[PDB]
Amino acid sequence: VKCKIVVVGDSQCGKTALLHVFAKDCFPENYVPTVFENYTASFEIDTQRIELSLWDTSGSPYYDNVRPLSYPDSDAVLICFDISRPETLDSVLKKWKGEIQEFCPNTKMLLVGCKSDLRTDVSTLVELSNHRQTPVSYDQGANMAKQIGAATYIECSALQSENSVRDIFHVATLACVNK
Ligand SMILES: Nc1nc2c(ncn2[C@@H]2O[C@H](COP(=O)(O)OP(=O)(O)OP(=O)(O)O)[C@@H](O)[C@H]2O)c(=O)[nH]1
Ligand SMILES: [Mg+2]
Repeated sequence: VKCKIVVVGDSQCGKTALLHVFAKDCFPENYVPTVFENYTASFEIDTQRIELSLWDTSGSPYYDNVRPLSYPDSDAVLICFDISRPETLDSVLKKWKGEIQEFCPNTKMLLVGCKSDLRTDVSTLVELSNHRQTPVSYDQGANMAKQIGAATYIECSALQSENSVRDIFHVATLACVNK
């Protein structure tokens, strides 16, 4: 019936677009750095009505001081990274895991790779090669999920696949109700 899900990850990794496509099927036209947002409503998940409380947060270190205020009583935490920026994956390991482990010790964390569509975007690929990098590979992400002890690994593209975004929240809900 009710599940609280909080989304965290580095700035610009895709959190807000992920949440807006799910909650309104509306991809955000312009980018605005997030501080906090909450959207609480009844969603039809397959059949069953489930009341989700969705929390958006800041990826910026400058809000580290208040970010944890959103964590109490979370049923699932979606730790997100940007598939087009491998440094955001390192953050899941060096910062996000520790922060969730410290404030939501008993919560299920899902590792969510965002912007999967950028894996085939030439501009992205050229800029990454110029720094001797490639996008995070599927296997790289999955390996990071085992590394941090995440309940699962999943990927999406809020920009190009509404279904991929639906799948994120369906699995996050599953994580919630399985307890
Ligand atoms: N190609 C692509 N770009 C995306 C996708 N999702 C988001 N973006 C873009 O990446 C930028 C950041 O997306 P947001 O969802 O606002 O980032 P955030 O993680 O919410 O950022 P903070 O609020 O600063 O933590 C925006 O310009 C988006 O339009 C995606 O699935 N594909
Ligand atoms: Mg945001």
